[PDB]
Amino acid sequence: GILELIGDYSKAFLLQTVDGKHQDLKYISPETMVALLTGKFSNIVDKFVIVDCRYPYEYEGGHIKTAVNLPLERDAESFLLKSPIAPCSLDKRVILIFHCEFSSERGPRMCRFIRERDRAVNDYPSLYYPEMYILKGGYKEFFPQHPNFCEPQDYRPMNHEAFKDELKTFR
Amino acid sequence: GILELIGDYSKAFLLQTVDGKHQDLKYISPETMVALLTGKFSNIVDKFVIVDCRYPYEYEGGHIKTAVNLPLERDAESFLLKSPIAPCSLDKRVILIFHCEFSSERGPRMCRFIRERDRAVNDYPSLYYPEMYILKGGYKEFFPQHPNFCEPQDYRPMNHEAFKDELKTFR
Repeated sequence: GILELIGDYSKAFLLQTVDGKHQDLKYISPETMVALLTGKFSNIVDKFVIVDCRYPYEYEGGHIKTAVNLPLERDAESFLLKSPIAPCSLDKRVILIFHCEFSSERGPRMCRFIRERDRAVNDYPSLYYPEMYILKGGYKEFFPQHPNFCEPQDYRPMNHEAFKDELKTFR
Repeated sequence: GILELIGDYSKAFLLQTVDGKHQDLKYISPETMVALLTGKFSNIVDKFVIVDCRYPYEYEGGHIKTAVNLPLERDAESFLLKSPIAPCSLDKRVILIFHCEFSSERGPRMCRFIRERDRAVNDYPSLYYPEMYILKGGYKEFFPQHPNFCEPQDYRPMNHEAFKDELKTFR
């Protein structure tokens, strides 16, 4: 029912979803992420942003193509809400996809934060980003199945030994 | 019952195990792999070999420390059975651990193959390698959790686009 309705209750979620940890959030599989990246929804989706919520060194060691790195809430808020990324056609959808390494904590968290700020600067139902998803499994599950959609085509875990300082510096 | 006994039915499996796909095989977690690598079983385990059953390009892009790359059955048979890696102390055990990228196919098969060859060159209960395990999740699960125990500290998936020919060649 209303379970499939997006942020402004105007319509159902466009993408097929899968079971995820957080019940209040919608999850998509690596496969759906590829379909989106290869234009299978080009007539319906006007724009989509992939928000890598991992820290800079993780992102720099290999991320999904076109993804933007926004680890801090102020960065995310600034990039997504200071100057709202509207559609080139008010008939088309704008979709946001969040993920981190495992898409367990940092990702889902950033997703809720943005929804809060979005509600704050709008007239209740209306949202700049009514449709948002979490990439299930994060980079850890996506990279090995579709390395060709990543760049550089590598993977640097948050636990990587050569960035322990950068890690706590970011904590 | 005999399910908890090793190949020659002489004693129980030394390492704690976890549920894995193949019921005929014993699986260990990344955590147990680390305990073994850091000497937590040095008084009981005389020697252990980690057999990376992935293809050379995968191995070269990042593998577990001390692991040997034996993708082909002839390589594995030659390295492990042409000149049996016996213990320095008869009281001590020799353990083998197989894994591939996800540890669902290549690794388990190599593990079964070696057990067959081992049975072939012995008097029934006896085996050169009575105790063997599968690293659950393979390199995919181990690398992100313990990158410091891998070298180079990177990850090259079997699907890495720049190695499509080598994959075919090895197929």
